Amino acid sequence: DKHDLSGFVGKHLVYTYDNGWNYEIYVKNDNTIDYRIHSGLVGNRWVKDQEAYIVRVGESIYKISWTEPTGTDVSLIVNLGDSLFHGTIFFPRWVMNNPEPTVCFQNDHIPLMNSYREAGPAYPTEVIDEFATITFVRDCGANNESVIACAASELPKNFPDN
Repeated sequence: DKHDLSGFVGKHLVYTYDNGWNYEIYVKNDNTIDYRIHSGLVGNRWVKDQEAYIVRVGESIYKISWTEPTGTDVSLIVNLGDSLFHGTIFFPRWVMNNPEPTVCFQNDHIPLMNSYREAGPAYPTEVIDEFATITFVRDCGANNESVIACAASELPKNFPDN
């Protein structure tokens, strides 16, 4: 059944892009995620309660897609059976130009982001398209507010320490 997000809702995942960029996702429910970026262009950025379109595309392969307040588009592939992760991120020109002003707990700064989104140049878009190694998987149940509750810099040095 393609409409059964059963095996994916509650998923907490750590994974490293072929470019070295390190990222972490928590699938909060059938339309919501939390995430926390640990390194790369926008390292330390993190985000609770991002509306996402979440679907099943294979027995155990799921897709998540969403749009940011910054103008960024994301579409991710998590293959749980084969342990394969694929991410495409379309960033606006100004994020590439100035990544450091997207770096924050976004929830405190959503009108700031909308501001940058209409000033710095939208275009041309940077497509960053990349495979990642899933470094950790876990299930944490639905609506769990405490999976992603601080910045990555606040975590043990270590993280994971499970």
